[PDB]
Amino acid sequence: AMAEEQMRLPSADVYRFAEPDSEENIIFEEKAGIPIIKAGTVIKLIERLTYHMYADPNFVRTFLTTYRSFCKPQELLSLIIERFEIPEPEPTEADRIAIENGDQPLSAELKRFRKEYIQPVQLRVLNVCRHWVEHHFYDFERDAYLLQRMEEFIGTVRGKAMKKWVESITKIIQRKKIARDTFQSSPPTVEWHISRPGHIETFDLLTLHPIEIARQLTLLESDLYRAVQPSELVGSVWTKEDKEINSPNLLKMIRHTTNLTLWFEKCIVETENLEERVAVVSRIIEILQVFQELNNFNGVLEVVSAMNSSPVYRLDHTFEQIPSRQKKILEEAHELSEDHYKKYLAKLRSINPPCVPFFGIYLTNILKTEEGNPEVLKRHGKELINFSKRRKVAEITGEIQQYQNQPYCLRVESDIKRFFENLNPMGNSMEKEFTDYLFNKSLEIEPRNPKPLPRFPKKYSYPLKSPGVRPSN
Ligand SMILES: Cc1nc(N[C@H](C)c2cccc(C(F)F)c2F)c2cn(N3CCOCC3)c(=O)c(-c3ccc(C#N)nc3)c2n1
Repeated sequence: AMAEEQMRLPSADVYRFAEPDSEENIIFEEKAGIPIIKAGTVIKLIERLTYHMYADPNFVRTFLTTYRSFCKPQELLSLIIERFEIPEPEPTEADRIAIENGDQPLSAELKRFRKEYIQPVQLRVLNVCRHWVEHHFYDFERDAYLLQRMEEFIGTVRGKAMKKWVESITKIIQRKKIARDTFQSSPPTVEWHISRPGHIETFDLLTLHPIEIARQLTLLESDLYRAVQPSELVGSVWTKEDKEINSPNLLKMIRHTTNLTLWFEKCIVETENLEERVAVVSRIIEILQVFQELNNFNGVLEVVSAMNSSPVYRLDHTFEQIPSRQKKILEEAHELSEDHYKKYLAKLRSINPPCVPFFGIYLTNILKTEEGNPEVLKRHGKELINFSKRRKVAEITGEIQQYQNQPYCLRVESDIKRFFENLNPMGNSMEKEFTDYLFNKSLEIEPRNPKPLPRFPKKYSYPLKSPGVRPSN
């Protein structure tokens, strides 16, 4: 009987998106509301992306976030244009006869197929096009040819029934192209210490104010967190060949984290004088204290990584001189990470904006999803794209997005921003050469047990006492 349903759809030789659903081309999870697609052929994914029966804004969103893991942007545009071009059924025998007598056909089925299948599918295709240009315009910025195809397609759609949708998409494309270029309170005063405004040559860990290091690193990290698009995290594209094109905001975030962490370690192990090194560790702990004040969890866990690093953690003689109060701040910061970040998560959900979440936990959990789930599922010999796997990755990038609209009430300082944008602790060395050298400096400044502890001369010729972390008026 339902076979009567599929004989009212075009044949497989004139149209590819009306073959019946089977266990070997589409799978769902297990209500009587919209089903959850688990796997399918890219043809079945396109069919359901643009399904006639209902709107599906969650599949549209998830599909357009994750599709580059199984389908090129050029191929996606080709498939949805093909989906759009639906052949009309032949006239019935009686209407055939009438047509060649120059008489009006009834066209009952033809009119129904247009209203109930073609029009809605076509509206679903324009809806996909709009979401695509609104939420993923970078696809069109990276590929001027893709944008040319989209505009010709949209510009040749017929009917006043779809005029509205077309004008809307064209508006969004024009707003996006045009883009080519604050506050409710006052921010607090920019804090200075030994370095004075403009005197950039004197900028260093101990010469800048620790309050203002933490503030400027929080602003720079806020912006880097906010620039990351979910698609930069799908199908591990930041760990593969085209990384710089596909994941540029993510790589900037990872490279800042690497550079700040390694710079902290470098500042520590390259201060060979024990008394001066204690001052460096203690200043980095105060920077952490201000990160916490600002709910910059990213920065907090960057300081934790530095102190937990194989070169730093072994410095028994240094941590021996750190006052109890500073050790406790560092211990409680570490404990954020224990038991799969239980206390970090409780803390994140308990605070009020603004914040910078710890980014590393999302990368860890996307990687475990990528490595622990198969790219494709097999049914009856056929390979189906594992969509549930992409959905799981997209839900984690969903968590990232929750926190990307939280600007800080803090003045920028351009020279300090520049100073931290320009961190290059590794020099022209690669990462393993640098970490090996840091460990070997550690051994030199604090040798392993049997050998006793040499003295080393002072390198800093300015006062090492900290101005503290009260902003004071
Ligand atoms: C309270 C605390 N703080 C740590 N680091 C902070 C930032 C820290 C680092 C450096 C100095 C201090 C100082 F203030 F003493 C710190 F608090 C910890 C670091 N690590 N490692 C993690 C991987 O890399 C090597 C070090 C640990 O295993 C544990 C640990 C050990 C045993 C148990 C049990 N049962 N639970 C946790 C830590 N526990």
